[PDB]
Amino acid sequence: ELPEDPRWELPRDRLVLGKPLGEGAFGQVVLAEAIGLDKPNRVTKVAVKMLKSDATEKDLSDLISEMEMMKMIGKHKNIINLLGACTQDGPLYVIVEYASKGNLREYLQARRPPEEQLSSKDLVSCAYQVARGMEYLASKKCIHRDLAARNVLVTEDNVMKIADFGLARDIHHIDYYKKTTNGRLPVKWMAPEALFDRIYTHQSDVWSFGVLLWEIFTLGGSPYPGVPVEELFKLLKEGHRMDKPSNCTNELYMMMRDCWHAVPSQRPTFKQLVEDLDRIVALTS
Ligand SMILES: Cn1cc(-c2cnc3cnn(S(=O)(=O)c4cnc5ccc(Cl)nn45)c3c2)cn1
Repeated sequence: ELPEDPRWELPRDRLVLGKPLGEGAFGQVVLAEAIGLDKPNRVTKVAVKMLKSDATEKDLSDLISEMEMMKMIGKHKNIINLLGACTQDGPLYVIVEYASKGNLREYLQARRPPEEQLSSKDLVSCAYQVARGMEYLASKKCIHRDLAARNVLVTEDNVMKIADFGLARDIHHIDYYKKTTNGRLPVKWMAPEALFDRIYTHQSDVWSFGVLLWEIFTLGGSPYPGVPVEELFKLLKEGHRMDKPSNCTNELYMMMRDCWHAVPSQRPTFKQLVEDLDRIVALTS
């Protein structure tokens, strides 16, 4: 039913399927070992995405689109890269790079003081990598639409990788009240113009990066804790802006505030942010 693509196909018997990964939150995803991706007698830990049992024609369409998006966008150090696929004679498998330390929010929380604590340079370095991944995605004209620490994955070598940048999402079907599996409301990462007017741009992604920065320097803090949807609307209509996190230089809080500029055109680009974080890293102890 699915067209062959020898650029990416891997025979099913090269994939030893392992434990479920996301508890279901991010689609049907399992750890797996791939024999001879590159090198034919080496195994590589990878993550594999497939369709659930009760999956519609629309569900299959979506997974294909995401795979094809990964094909077009090309490779970068700081994004989750496509590695291969099994599309013939069985269920669609999309093989992607595996991030053994989980998402950036959990990785930060697991390293709060009362597992080793992260230095100031480590935290600014985390932000630089995430902005590098976003700079690359933007240069390829990709808009994430849901950039947050929960969608940054951390590899065994502490490499930050943006995840889920290729998902198919009908923005006019978002459940504003729907909560993450952690209990937070994704609307708290959306730029006002995206939330109120359904207008998604590279500039709204930069707003979301500002919130992500706030997550880094609170070591996994929760934005607007206790604030339900309707009151978030009020706070944004009134121009509310989160407070400076403790142990956060005034410079890095100005970056946050600059990302949260009321006027989208006045926010910095990811290209700008990368240049600035690069400089700030070189100057952090
Ligand atoms: C399609 N795709 C799947 C992975 C992938 C790679 N390595 C791991 C390790 N754990 N998990 S995870 O439990 O499912 C999880 C925890 N937080 C998140 C946020 C976003 C996503 Cl996609 N998954 N996730 C992984 C998922 C990359 N691309």
